[PDB]
This record gives sequence, structure tokens and C-alpha cells, in this order.
Amino acid sequence: SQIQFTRHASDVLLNLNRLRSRDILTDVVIVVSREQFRAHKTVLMACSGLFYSIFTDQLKRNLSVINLDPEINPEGFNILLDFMYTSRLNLREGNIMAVMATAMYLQMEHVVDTCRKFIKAS
Amino acid sequence: SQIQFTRHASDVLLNLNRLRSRDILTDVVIVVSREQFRAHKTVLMACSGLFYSIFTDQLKRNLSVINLDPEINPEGFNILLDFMYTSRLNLREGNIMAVMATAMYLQMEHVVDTCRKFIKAS
Ligand SMILES: Cn1cc(C#CCn2cnc3c(c(-c4cccc(C#N)c4)cn3CC(=O)Nc3ccncc3Cl)c2=O)cn1
Ligand SMILES: Cn1cc(C#CCn2cnc3c(c(-c4cccc(C#N)c4)cn3CC(=O)Nc3ccncc3Cl)c2=O)cn1
Ligand SMILES: [Cl-]
Ligand SMILES: [Cl-]
Ligand SMILES: [Cl-]
Ligand SMILES: [Cl-]
Repeated sequence: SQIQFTRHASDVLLNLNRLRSRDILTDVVIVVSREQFRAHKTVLMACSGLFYSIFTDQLKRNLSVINLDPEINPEGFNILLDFMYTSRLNLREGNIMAVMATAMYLQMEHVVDTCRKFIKAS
Repeated sequence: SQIQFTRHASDVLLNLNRLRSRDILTDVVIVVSREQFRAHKTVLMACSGLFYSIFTDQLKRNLSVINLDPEINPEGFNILLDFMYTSRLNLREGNIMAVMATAMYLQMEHVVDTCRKFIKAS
């Protein structure tokens, strides 16, 4: 019965991305080979089965640094981190395989499914 | 040029509300007279000019407890906190004035404007 605000969730996500761009209340750095990316653990948990499983565990919840598998492509990771904070996925012929493999590792099914649709559409 | 995921922002907000319901990575309690409400500072900053102004200030960013004005109605506050995390506003004849005054204090213009529309619609 409540009044629905159709733009509200997008407004929240935009403001969370603005906080990330200023490093405000970021609480983790994700290390991907020679690169590092700061983020909010809450957003990572909201968007990734891997990060959900890491930070729900009381053993790991307070970690300030997460080292990803050294095989993960930093560009693929950055594309997916930007997707988490924007709802926009930068998929191209030159990055689809790295993005798809990274989304499998991060446990991000809708992106993996979208990568399969991209391949089927050539 | 990116692929747009129209449901993604709502999915993120739902998962942030699920984390709030489990008290996972909440980092502040908001005290409203005899009641207390836990939340994520990032979501509060994303949805309120008052909380943005409090937590952007390096003087106050690390506060774990915020005491609101003792005049603020706890039910009005709870309605607006739920709106922040759901995009749904529970506006009724019995709560409109308290919700509107609380939204003015929290600096939440779209809700204040919606309260004005509710009054104009009787
Ligand atoms: C090999 N492989 C495994 C998979 C997988 C997969 C499945 N999968 C699993 N977990 C996921 C997601 C998502 C999610 C969210 C938004 C966009 C996208 C995308 N794109 C994904 C969040 N999460 C964590 C969660 O559900 N968080 C949560 C749950 C309950 N309460 C609070 C919180 Cl935070 C997901 O897709 C793919 N390949
Ligand atoms: C007396 N009175 C003053 C006012 C006012 C008012 C105006 N107002 C001011 N600030 C606001 C909002 C919002 C906001 C967001 C979503 C829904 C609603 C509603 N409903 C409001 C966020 N915010 C903080 C911000 O803009 N955060 C942010 C900005 C830039 N980067 C990162 C971040 Cl987190 C707002 O409405 C009304 N009455
Ligand atoms: Cl971005
Ligand atoms: Cl390309
Ligand atoms: Cl709720
Ligand atoms: Cl009523």
C-alpha cells in the first residue's frame, strides 16, 4: 500500500558511487595482482556471492585487505566493480572472456548469463 | 554504450536492507528519544542531507552514536529509515504531519514534496 519511489534505488546507488569516488567510508581494498581497488564491503556483499561468503563469515568480516586469485584480470575486475556501483556493464569483444571468467569467480550470475547472451549474439 | 541492468539498483538496495535486518556491517545507532535504530552510515548519507552533513565532516565521521533532536517522533523516523532502504513510503492521515516534519529535519526533499502532494490530495 506504500507510495513507491521508482528512481530512489538508482539515486542511492549513484550516491554510494560518489562516496566511493571520494573514498568516504570505504572499508576494504581489493588487491588484484599489481592493482588495488577500494570499496564498501556492504556493496560488494550485495553484488557478489564471493564477497558475501567472505564478509558474512565472522572469521573474515573485519579484514581490511582481500587478495584475489593472482589469475584474475584487473581490467575485468574493475569493469565488474563499476557495474556493481552503476548498473552499467562495459562488455566488448576484447573484454568479454575476461569479464565472464571474473564474474564466475565473483559469483555474479546475471553478468555471467549476459556474457553468454553476448557470445550467442556474436 | 554500456548494457543497462534496470533491476540492479533495487537488487542492491534489497540486499543492503537484508544486511541491516541481520545487523551486518551496521556502523551507527541513531537514538530517537527512548528508541534506537541501527543503520549503515553510507545509506544514511545517500538519503539524507542531515546525515550527509554529519558524516562528511571529519570531526563526526567516526561517531558510533547520533542523538537526534528529542522532539523527533520515533515512528516518523522509523518510517523514513524504512523508506531509505526500500523506496516505499508508508504515508497515512495519522502519520503525515510527523513524517513531513521528520523529513524536513533529515533534509529529504522528495519525501517533503510528496507529503505536500498528499496534503493537496486530502
Ligand atoms: C561459478 N558461478 C557462480 C555464479 C553465481 C551466482 C549467484 N549469486 C550469488 N550470490 C550473489 C549474487 C549477487 C548479485 C547481485 C547483483 C548483481 C549480480 C550480478 N551479476 C549478482 C549477490 N550475491 C550475494 C548475495 O546474495 N548477498 C546477500 C544475500 C542475502 N542477504 C544479504 C546479502 Cl548482501 C549472485 O549472482 C556465477 N558463476
Ligand atoms: C528543510 N528541508 C531541507 C530539505 C532538503 C533537502 C535536500 N537533500 C539534501 N541532501 C540529500 C537529499 C538526499 C535524498 C536522497 C534520496 C531520497 C531523498 C528523499 N526524500 C533525499 C540525499 N542527500 C544527501 C546527498 O546528496 N548525499 C550525497 C551527495 C553527494 N555525494 C555523495 C552523497 Cl552520499 C536531499 O533531499 C527538505 N526540507
Ligand atoms: Cl563508476
Ligand atoms: Cl573490443
Ligand atoms: Cl524494511
Ligand atoms: Cl491513518
